Amino acid sequence: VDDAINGLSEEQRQLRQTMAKFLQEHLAPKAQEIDRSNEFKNLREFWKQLGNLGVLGITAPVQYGGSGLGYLEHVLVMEEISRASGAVGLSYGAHSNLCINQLVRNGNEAQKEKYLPKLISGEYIGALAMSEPNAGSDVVSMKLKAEKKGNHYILNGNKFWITNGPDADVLIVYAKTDLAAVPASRGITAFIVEKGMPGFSTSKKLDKLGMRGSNTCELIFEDCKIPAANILGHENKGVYVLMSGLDLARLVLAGGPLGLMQAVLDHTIPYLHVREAFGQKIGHFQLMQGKMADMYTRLMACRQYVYNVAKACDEGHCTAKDCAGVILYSAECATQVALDGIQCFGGNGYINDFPMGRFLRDAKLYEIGAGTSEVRRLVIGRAFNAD
Amino acid sequence: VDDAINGLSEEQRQLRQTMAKFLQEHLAPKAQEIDRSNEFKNLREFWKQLGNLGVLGITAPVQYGGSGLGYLEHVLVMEEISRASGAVGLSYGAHSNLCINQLVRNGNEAQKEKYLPKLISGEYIGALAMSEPNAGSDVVSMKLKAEKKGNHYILNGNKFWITNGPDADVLIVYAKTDLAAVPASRGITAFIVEKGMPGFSTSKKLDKLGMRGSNTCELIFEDCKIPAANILGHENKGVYVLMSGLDLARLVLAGGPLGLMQAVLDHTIPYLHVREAFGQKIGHFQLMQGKMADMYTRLMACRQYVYNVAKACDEGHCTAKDCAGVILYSAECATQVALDGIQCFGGNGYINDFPMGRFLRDAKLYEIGAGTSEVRRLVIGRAFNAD
Amino acid sequence: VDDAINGLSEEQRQLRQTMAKFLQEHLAPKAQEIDRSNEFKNLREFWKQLGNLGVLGITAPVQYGGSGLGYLEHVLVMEEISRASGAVGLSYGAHSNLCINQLVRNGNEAQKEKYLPKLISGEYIGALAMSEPNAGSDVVSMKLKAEKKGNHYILNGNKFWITNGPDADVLIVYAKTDLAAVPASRGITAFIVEKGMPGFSTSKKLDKLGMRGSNTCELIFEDCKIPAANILGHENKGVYVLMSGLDLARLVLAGGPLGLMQAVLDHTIPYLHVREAFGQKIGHFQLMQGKMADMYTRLMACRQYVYNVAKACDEGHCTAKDCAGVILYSAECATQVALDGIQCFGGNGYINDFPMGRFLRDAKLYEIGAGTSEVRRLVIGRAFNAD
Amino acid sequence: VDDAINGLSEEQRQLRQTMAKFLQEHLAPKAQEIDRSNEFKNLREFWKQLGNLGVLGITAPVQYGGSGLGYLEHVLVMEEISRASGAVGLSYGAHSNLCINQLVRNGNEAQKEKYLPKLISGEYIGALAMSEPNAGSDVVSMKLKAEKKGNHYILNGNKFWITNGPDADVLIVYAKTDLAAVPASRGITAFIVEKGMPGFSTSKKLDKLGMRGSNTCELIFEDCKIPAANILGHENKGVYVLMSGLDLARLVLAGGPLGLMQAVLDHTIPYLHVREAFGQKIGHFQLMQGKMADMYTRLMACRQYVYNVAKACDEGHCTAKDCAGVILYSAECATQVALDGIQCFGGNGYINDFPMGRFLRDAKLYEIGAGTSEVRRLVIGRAFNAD
Ligand SMILES: CCCC(=O)SCCNC(=O)CCNC(=O)[C@H](O)C(C)(C)COP(=O)(O)OP(=O)(O)OC[C@H]1O[C@@H](n2cnc3c(N)ncnc32)[C@H](O)[C@@H]1OP(=O)(O)O
Ligand SMILES: CCCC(=O)SCCNC(=O)CCNC(=O)[C@H](O)C(C)(C)COP(=O)(O)OP(=O)(O)OC[C@H]1O[C@@H](n2cnc3c(N)ncnc32)[C@H](O)[C@@H]1OP(=O)(O)O
Ligand SMILES: CCCC(=O)SCCNC(=O)CCNC(=O)[C@H](O)C(C)(C)COP(=O)(O)OP(=O)(O)OC[C@H]1O[C@@H](n2cnc3c(N)ncnc32)[C@H](O)[C@@H]1OP(=O)(O)O
Ligand SMILES: CCCC(=O)SCCNC(=O)CCNC(=O)[C@H](O)C(C)(C)COP(=O)(O)OP(=O)(O)OC[C@H]1O[C@@H](n2cnc3c(N)ncnc32)[C@H](O)[C@@H]1OP(=O)(O)O
Ligand SMILES: Cc1cc2nc3c(=O)[nH]c(=O)nc-3n(C[C@H](O)[C@H](O)[C@H](O)COP(=O)(O)OP(=O)(O)OC[C@H]3O[C@@H](n4cnc5c(N)ncnc54)[C@H](O)[C@@H]3O)c2cc1C
Ligand SMILES: Cc1cc2nc3c(=O)[nH]c(=O)nc-3n(C[C@H](O)[C@H](O)[C@H](O)COP(=O)(O)OP(=O)(O)OC[C@H]3O[C@@H](n4cnc5c(N)ncnc54)[C@H](O)[C@@H]3O)c2cc1C
Ligand SMILES: Cc1cc2nc3c(=O)[nH]c(=O)nc-3n(C[C@H](O)[C@H](O)[C@H](O)COP(=O)(O)OP(=O)(O)OC[C@H]3O[C@@H](n4cnc5c(N)ncnc54)[C@H](O)[C@@H]3O)c2cc1C
Ligand SMILES: Cc1cc2nc3c(=O)[nH]c(=O)nc-3n(C[C@H](O)[C@H](O)[C@H](O)COP(=O)(O)OP(=O)(O)OC[C@H]3O[C@@H](n4cnc5c(N)ncnc54)[C@H](O)[C@@H]3O)c2cc1C
Repeated sequence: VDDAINGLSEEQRQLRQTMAKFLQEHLAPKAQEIDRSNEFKNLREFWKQLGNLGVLGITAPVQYGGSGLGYLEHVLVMEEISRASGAVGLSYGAHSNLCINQLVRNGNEAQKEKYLPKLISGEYIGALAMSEPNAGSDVVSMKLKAEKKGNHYILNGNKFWITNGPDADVLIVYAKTDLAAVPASRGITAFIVEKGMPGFSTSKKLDKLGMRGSNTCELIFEDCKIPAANILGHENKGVYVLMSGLDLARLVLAGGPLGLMQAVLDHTIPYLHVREAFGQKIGHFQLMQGKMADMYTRLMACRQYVYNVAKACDEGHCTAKDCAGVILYSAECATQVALDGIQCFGGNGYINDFPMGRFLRDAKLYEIGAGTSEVRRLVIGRAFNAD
Repeated sequence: VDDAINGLSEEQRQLRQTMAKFLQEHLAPKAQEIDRSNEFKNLREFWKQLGNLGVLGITAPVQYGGSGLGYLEHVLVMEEISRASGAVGLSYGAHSNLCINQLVRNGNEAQKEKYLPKLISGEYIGALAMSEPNAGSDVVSMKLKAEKKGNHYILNGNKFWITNGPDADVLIVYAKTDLAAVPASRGITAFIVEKGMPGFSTSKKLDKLGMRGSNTCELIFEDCKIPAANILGHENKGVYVLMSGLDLARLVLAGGPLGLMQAVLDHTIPYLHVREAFGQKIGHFQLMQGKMADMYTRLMACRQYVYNVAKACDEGHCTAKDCAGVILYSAECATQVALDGIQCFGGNGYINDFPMGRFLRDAKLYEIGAGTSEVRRLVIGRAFNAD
Repeated sequence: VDDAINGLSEEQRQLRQTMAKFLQEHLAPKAQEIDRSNEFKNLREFWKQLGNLGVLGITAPVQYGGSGLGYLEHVLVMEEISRASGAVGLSYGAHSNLCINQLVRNGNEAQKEKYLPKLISGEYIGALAMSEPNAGSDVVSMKLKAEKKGNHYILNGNKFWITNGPDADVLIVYAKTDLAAVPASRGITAFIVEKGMPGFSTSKKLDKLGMRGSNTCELIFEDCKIPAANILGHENKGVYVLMSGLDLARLVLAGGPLGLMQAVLDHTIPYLHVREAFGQKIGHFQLMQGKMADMYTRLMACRQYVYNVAKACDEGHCTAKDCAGVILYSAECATQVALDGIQCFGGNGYINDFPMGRFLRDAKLYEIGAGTSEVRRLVIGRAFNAD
Repeated sequence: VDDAINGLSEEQRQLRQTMAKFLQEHLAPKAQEIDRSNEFKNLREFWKQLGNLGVLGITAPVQYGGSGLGYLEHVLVMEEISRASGAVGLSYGAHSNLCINQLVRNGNEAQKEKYLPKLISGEYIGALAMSEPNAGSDVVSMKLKAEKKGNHYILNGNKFWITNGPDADVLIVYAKTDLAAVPASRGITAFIVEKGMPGFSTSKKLDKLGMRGSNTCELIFEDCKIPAANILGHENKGVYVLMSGLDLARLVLAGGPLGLMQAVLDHTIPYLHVREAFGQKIGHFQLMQGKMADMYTRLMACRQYVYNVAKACDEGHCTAKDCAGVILYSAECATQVALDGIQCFGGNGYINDFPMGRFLRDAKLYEIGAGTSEVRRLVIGRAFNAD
């Protein structure tokens, strides 16, 4: 259940229960099979249903069918999706915020009018390309070259860790159009890559430890002709978009660990009351009660932090420090919460028949899949040295 | 510098700024001397000045001279007072909540009219008596007998850990009238004693690790004559006012750890830029940046948690489990933040010349004061065994 | 890559390097295959090769083909095998210790001569059957009962969480022979069960999150006619045999967490010296150096702890508190070190191509295997309450 | 009571028993006056008593007045020290390890007969001086210049945080003779200072937060006069001289927090078995049992590590990395163990009538003093990156 402590007003609490019911009747009985087979056969249908329900494009303005609400609604929807299935949560985050937000913020009129109608309804899949095989944290050191020949850009390089790679029809890929600039950041430029262009291909899916079901593969570029009209933002100014969007991406993806540990508690609490030992329920022992108290306090603290930070950005007060800090704290707490939940189940929590094993593997992604904790602490640290 | 992310009204921000301005001029410079001498000669004058500001009865009705504000503003004032001096913060918390807030919720009209105006204007100091030398956590096992004869109650016994003891003019003392009743909880009765009654003798102050300046002494009752009109709550059913006061005292007291963390951050963050090591400022090292990130994230998470829980209580969504959780989390995080703040200073954090040593000793009280930390875990755990 | 701080003798150092060169060509290159297939195809061949080396009966007397060494050599061999493959290490320990030690400490002159030769030689595999589906930590509440049908014992019930179930040829099973005794412990009795006896069978191998490749199943007893000569210990004396072996299995299995915490460091340190970020190797950053230092200090502390506690048990002074404390501390520290070790690889540590995920999944077992992290603290606390 | 599990021989156990029976009724019964007044009335008498037993020369041979034992006996006797009274615990380490052994290991025959026969016999007090206000972490960036005018060096500058300052008769002061050399390590040179030299003076003693009783003040050098024969080591080659005693310091001072943990355990275990709450002793609750288990496991883990490293050091194998790791882990564990011990006492652990707060304030020294944890982590990182 949930409490009104989060300060959720009208049209926000009803959406929570609606998403809960939808994911419990559709997504909840399928998370196990998704994690087992490492694939999601019902991906297109699920995306169509999400587009019809109006959760896709939640942050997009009301011009092409978006909802036009704040980030808090997106945060709670991401939290509920991660609570239902952690693997689908990363894909939803990459689709709704990693791609759509860059299109609605820096995309021009003709640009967003072409892709968003086919992206909000759930037809196209929105992927993002930043990291590279030789640049995980140092995103500004990318080697993807983009030479200019008239009104066409020829990209020749490779990407890695691309969420929803082979399924994405439109991909926001950052390319370094100028490798001779004095600042390394001034050379990168964002381009809208579309499926079906000559010279574009994708590799096989990666076999990850967790998040099994979210497709991820290597991107290959070989003489790919990118039109000049597909540029995002301005030329040689791609850093002012990537750096400004990565904060919102870390902010929205912070709801992931929230829903993960929420599901952890929702699975742990009834088990501690049903399972009995030493003549009584195991949930009455002081150690189990202390663990429950710690997990509940950590979950509530992280949820309130994320919600209060999301409410600030809805009013126009965005900071790079807080967006990284909230997701760092949420992931670092959700890891320990999942460990304690696996511990509370005992031997039964060690087999893959229970979803407790998936919660730990999924919680580890938010520490390395959305920037490492070291980079987050560095971003927070540099925020104080600038005063 | 506090951020607007906390989600406060403009009047609340103005009140916070006014408190910061008032305490910086009158309490912040002499904060170290109060800890060094364990005495506050200007206690009654500072209490009168606070009464002129209306912060003493900030949760009391306006008809008694109070401000009539909610618990959120009370937590704000607590955090602001604890930001300058932790001992004065604890004293204000024991005065405004344990005595003033208790009478407005369970006292009669005459009992309120007699005591509240002087308590709000700073004329009388309030105190609460729950702990005993033989019963610190198990308050139900108190042995203070309160046998009655006619229209007077004959109290006989001693109580320990009484905050603001020697300086309090009106005290709320919980006593046990019927010790032979089968229900151990249904035998307590709250009495409102005052200075001047024959038999009410206070002991000397107690020298403690922190919170120096708060007068704590042992109360001694030897055949005292308490009139039948100074009864708080109902006769032989004082357990309900005792737990109602206990559930709300942990919420307003959470500002103490918040204020201490704010103080240690406002002392550390500037200090890391006016200190040189290896030819550079110590604030530029990645380990110090990680320490700053951890401290800032913990402070922000605890503050948002406490604020969202306090705002929920203003609309009738009160819960003892949430209050115990927030106070436990705030104390546990403030202890670690105070431990880490000393390491940032290096050697300048292990001497009384810097306030970094005082904030650590004061933060330890919140883990053992107003209920033990393990008792909080037990209370939180027992809240799930009834669902 | 180890250091001489352990204080082991020259003979014990030879066994350390002997297994080092053997496991790195026989067990290490196939660890990923065993993990992904969850089936040790060369299980019996590897067991026979280990029996040729004498590491199976390393704690057995030299009369039955053993080695005659102490518990420290067994602990170091277990640590090395767990470093090579944590899944195979658990099976090796649960066979060697939990069979040979239980047989030599409580078996008569005939039972030792009958089973120990082929058990040490590797032809017979051993296992311990104490846990139940309804009793993991509360082993005294077992439901398996035995009834005397003349000079025979008809065992009825089921056993769960047995390592090497379908592979063990000789199994030690505890069965309650009396239920009318006032103490519940006075009814438990130990029996020797061979493979292929009428009424003995295995249901199916279960799948676990970690320790993949170690065969675990459910034991089913359907009117099993165990002879009276197969009783281990004495009549109605199984708990004294069980608790004696329970204290020794915790010390021997402590090398598992030690092995995993050594392997994560042996795989992490050479990785930070290769990958470069921001123009330099990631190993030169302070945030990585601090984590490496913490992991190394934790590993060394746990290793010295286990090695010093092991030496005390060979002299003739063993305690149940230390045996639980060492395994609890080792499991917790190994889990916390693997958590950082996966993060040190960045995105590469989240895929199955690297054994970091396997090391993490195998580390969680020792917190919920061979006892429970909660019950160990209870056993430790009950030691002080008895003094 | 300590057990033989630590790995001590018969002579070492007898030495531990002698220290336990000698420190009582002489030291410990007066650690509360030393803590309250920050003054040792019979410091010189206690030092003379220690000199009669030979603990001051535990590492020095019998030729000069010591006992001729190894560093294991030193780290053992420094655990009994600071156990009865943590205040005087730092003075013994600064006298024996920092001054006596520094002259024994890196001294000539002439200097090995003028000061050491006085220091080992307790007639003189020794101390080391390397830190300064501008260099507390960057020891190679000193500012104290040393100009040569023949056969006498004139020291000019200032130093801070010198242990045993106002009472040491022999002080080893490090000064830079060549402030123009490019390598900072090539300009440092060690010197021997004796009380009563012209230009040398001691400032006011510092009122530290904890460890009150171990004198510490500021050294002022104004046109000093030290003969050339008092140079320790070689001129312009004090790099290896400085960073050789700093390693044995970390190795030997690691027993400091071990004694603090032993003291808080010897004070916590009996108190939990005499204090009753809710009709039962507080030591029987599962939370207090878990706290005792964690404290005991941490103490046993930190104790075996330091002892094994000392055993390895007594044979030729020395490493600064392990010497820093053992003391940093010991301090980090002792802080939490003191926090838990104060938590187990509740209200009584806060007043100054109990040594709970004293042991907490004493434990914080080893984390910031004698080398911060960041310096040790950086040293371990540099040692790992060199290979
Ligand atoms: C959730 C699923 C999807 C994912 O997980 S993908 C996450 C992307 N992958 C990652 O690895 C995380 C990326 N991490 C980072 O980029 C780093 O944190 C970091 C510190 C920004 C690296 O930047 P640096 O190389 O050190 O250079 P820099 O900080 O000076 O930035 C270069 C230019 O960025 C600009 N910038 C930085 N923060 C900004 C902001 N909040 N808004 C707008 N612009 C911003 C900055 O002005 C600078 O401009 P210029 O170079 O001076 O002209
Ligand atoms: C400067 C000011 C700061 C300070 O220093 S204040 C220091 C005083 N703070 C303390 O925490 C004292 C210690 N507190 C405690 O020990 C806890 O209260 C503790 C552990 C729950 C008491 O233990 P128990 O004996 O088990 O009590 P219990 O569970 O049986 O009591 C339940 C009875 O209370 C009653 N109750 C009424 N309103 C309540 C309410 N709003 N919340 C909780 N309980 C409430 C509840 O109905 C129940 O009644 P009944 O006896 O079963 O009939
Ligand atoms: C690959 C993994 C390998 C594995 O085998 S894993 C399975 C390990 N299973 C576990 O359950 C471990 C955790 N549980 C335990 O340790 C015990 O079950 C537990 C809960 C502490 C025992 O508590 P209780 O059930 O209440 O029984 P209890 O403590 O009163 O003891 C009953 C009898 O045991 C006896 N006992 C205990 N330690 C002993 C020793 N070292 N030597 C001889 N006898 C010992 C004790 O004297 C008592 O005797 P009695 O009742 O007077 O007949
Ligand atoms: C003898 C008493 C010791 C004490 O009491 S001090 C504890 C707290 N007080 C302090 O002043 C700070 C403690 N020390 C430090 O923090 C470290 O020295 C510090 C400054 C972080 C290390 O950074 P750096 O300045 O770069 O110095 P460094 O490590 O590169 O060393 C410079 C030269 O020392 C040498 N060195 C280092 N460890 C050594 C060893 N175990 N044995 C012999 N020589 C050693 C190193 O070879 C180097 O010499 P070279 O110039 O390359 O020839
Ligand atoms: C108005 C007021 C003001 C106060 N001000 C102060 C102050 O400023 N400073 C101060 O120090 N104190 C103060 N106190 C006292 C403080 O409230 C008590 O110290 C606190 O409740 C704990 O009490 P105790 O340590 O005496 O209980 P104890 O029972 O002695 O607690 C000792 C230990 O027993 C443990 N314990 C008890 N029951 C259980 C259980 N069921 N399970 C597990 N563990 C258990 C506790 O966790 C604790 O660790 C004040 C009290 C009141 C009423
Ligand atoms: C013989 C001797 C006796 C001593 N006695 C005592 C004693 O009695 N009591 C005591 O408290 N201490 C003692 N010390 C420790 C020493 O005095 C410490 O330096 C003390 O804490 C004084 O600190 P400081 O502020 O001068 O230097 P520091 O402790 O180093 O403080 C400076 C700050 O700069 C930061 N900094 C510097 N470089 C880096 C970096 N690379 N990365 C991150 N941060 C960095 C620090 O970590 C630290 O926060 C003793 C040392 C010696 C050698
Ligand atoms: C040879 C052998 C091999 C095994 N191998 C494996 C293996 O590979 N993997 C595996 O998962 N299991 C294995 N087991 C089973 C393992 O022993 C149990 O999983 C474990 O002891 C407890 O788990 P449970 O869920 O069965 O017990 P439960 O008692 O159901 O544990 C549930 C939770 O209740 C808690 N609890 C119980 N009593 C108390 C109390 N008094 N106070 C506080 N908390 C309490 C426990 O701490 C635990 O957190 C093996 C057993 C044997 C005998
Ligand atoms: C849309 C998109 C989706 C992605 N999806 C996934 C996914 O689903 N799963 C996944 O695993 N990955 C994913 N990635 C990749 C992921 O974002 C990167 O792996 C992440 O930024 C960390 O990169 P790295 O580990 O490769 O960097 P690395 O350099 O490998 O990091 C290794 C270590 O180096 C440390 N380090 C680097 N710089 C510093 C510094 N200055 N100070 C201290 N330490 C440092 C890091 O902190 C880290 O601990 C995705 C990337 C994008 C762009």
